[PDB]
Amino acid sequence: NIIIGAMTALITPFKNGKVDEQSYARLIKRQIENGIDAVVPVGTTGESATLTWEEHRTCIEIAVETCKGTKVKVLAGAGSNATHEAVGLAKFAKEHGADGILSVAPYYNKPTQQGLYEHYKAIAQSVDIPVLLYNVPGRTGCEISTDTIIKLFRDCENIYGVKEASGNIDKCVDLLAHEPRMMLISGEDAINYPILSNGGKGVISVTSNLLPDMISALTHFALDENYKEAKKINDELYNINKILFCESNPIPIKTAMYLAGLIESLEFRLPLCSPSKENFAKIEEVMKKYKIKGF
Amino acid sequence: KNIIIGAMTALITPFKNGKVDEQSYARLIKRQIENGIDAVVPVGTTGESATLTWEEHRTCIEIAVETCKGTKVKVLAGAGSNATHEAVGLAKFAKEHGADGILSVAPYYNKPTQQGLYEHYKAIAQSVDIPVLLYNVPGRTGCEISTDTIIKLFRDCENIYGVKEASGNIDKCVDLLAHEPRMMLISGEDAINYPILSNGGKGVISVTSNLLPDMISALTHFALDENYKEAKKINDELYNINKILFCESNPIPIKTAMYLAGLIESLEFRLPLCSPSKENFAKIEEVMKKYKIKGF
Ligand SMILES: N[C@@H](CCCC[NH3+])C(=O)O
Ligand SMILES: N[C@@H](CCCC[NH3+])C(=O)O
Repeated sequence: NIIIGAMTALITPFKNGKVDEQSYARLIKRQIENGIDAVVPVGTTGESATLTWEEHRTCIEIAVETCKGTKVKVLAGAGSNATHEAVGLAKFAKEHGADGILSVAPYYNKPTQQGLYEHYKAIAQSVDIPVLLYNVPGRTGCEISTDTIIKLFRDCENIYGVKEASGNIDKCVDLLAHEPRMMLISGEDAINYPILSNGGKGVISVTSNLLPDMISALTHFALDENYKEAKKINDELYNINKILFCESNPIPIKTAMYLAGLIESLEFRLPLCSPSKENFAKIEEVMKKYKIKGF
Repeated sequence: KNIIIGAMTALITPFKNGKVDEQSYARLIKRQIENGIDAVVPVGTTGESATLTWEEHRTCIEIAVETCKGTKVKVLAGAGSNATHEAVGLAKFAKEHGADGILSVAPYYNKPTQQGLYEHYKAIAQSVDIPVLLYNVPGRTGCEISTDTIIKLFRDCENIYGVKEASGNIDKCVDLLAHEPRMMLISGEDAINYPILSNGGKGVISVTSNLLPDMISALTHFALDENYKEAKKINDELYNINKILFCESNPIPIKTAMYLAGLIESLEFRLPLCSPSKENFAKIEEVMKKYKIKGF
């Protein structure tokens, strides 16, 4: 009982300080129409930290209602540095039609490996839908060790894999060599193919917000072991994959979506803000080299 | 500039049956007041601010301002958040409820840019009229408030008067005070309290002061009196306990020490925080033996 394939960490477009819910549904439809397998509402790319609870819940509802009749699954962003908050988000996502949940490792409080095990066990025991771990130590300040990830996969029936955003291909080999039954998901666009070629079964992408057809083609070429095609797209996408992180995600990707005319206003919620005027031109310069799909 | 300096304690938040033990909390603050502590920091990183509800976060601030009232011990209320609107709400509550100042941690997880950090703290400083002390701890937040950003906020905002550094970078400490000697650098790292104070730091926000407030206060006050021989001596004596209090993630070791010292009733954390390992439980207990722990 898995959620795999090409997935998009959806941005959360704002307009006049409010979630633009019409653009939000429209962007998800654009993902559905270009071969995306799942959408991740209210992730790191979705500015989950500055959204209220009612906005976090609304973006989940818009994702589930848009994907009805489609196979874009909804891996609802339900992570938190407080276990009771993460259990509450997991319980909401289940009761409102989400196919699974993405649960980021607790940030700022830096739990121990024992605490991470108990944190995700409480989340996994509160629902009966798949739970995908999310490891990003550069943002959280903590690391879910390989041993902890493997234990959670084997002890909790709904925990089926991990979204790795650590730039450590050695750990990816370590995970699948010792536990080949888990679903390793790439959370780093620049190394999507190396993660997929070693046995990864999907991506949760930032670049797919701008180029969903290319991320989708890459992931599915890799899943069919057509590595000559999968690597080609991964190499061609490297420049945009790196320039989308010249500043902290999701500042560059939202700037690109605005430059592509896909969102109406380049609005962030503080402490996030607009990029520099130099980076504004660099992102626009890199975008001119790629085929950006419309609506 | 209105300042809050000296020896300060990042108060732990004791729980009992899943609720904040408020009688124990006010008793811990009195013990801090009675051992020469100049200010208390409610609901910091040590106070498990991430797992406290909004009502519990507000309650601990209220208890701190009430326990310290009638004394010169100030309340530097923890009011940080990775959401600017959340941090502004916390700053406004602390103001309207008697806090002398606020401690505002750098936004975690979302990693704001240097421009975003400036606008974040500018909005906080303009929302309140009490002193604002920045809090830099890159190992926990994933971002760093650069020296240039800290100095800009200090010079552009009336209420921004310094920073709590928890970065293990004494080079940065020299950088701050060499270019802006009027700021109040506060040590957020117990093991290097004296080196920060000897270069011009004006106080500490301590984890070890929960267990040994008399020693942290004496250390800070020796340094402020330029008695660097006695300040370093205590800093050296405290090195073993200062490091064992971080053998696991704060506040797991300090709460274990407070429990082992009989200062709190139950060794209760709120998930994802939990009790330390068996070996670390013994290591903390062994290091505690070499120190005189004050009672109530
Ligand atoms: N500052 C809080 C807000 C959570 C709102 C719901 N995602 C956090 O990032 O954990
Ligand atoms: N867990 C969230 C919400 C905290 C709310 C105030 N205690 C955070 O760390 O920001």
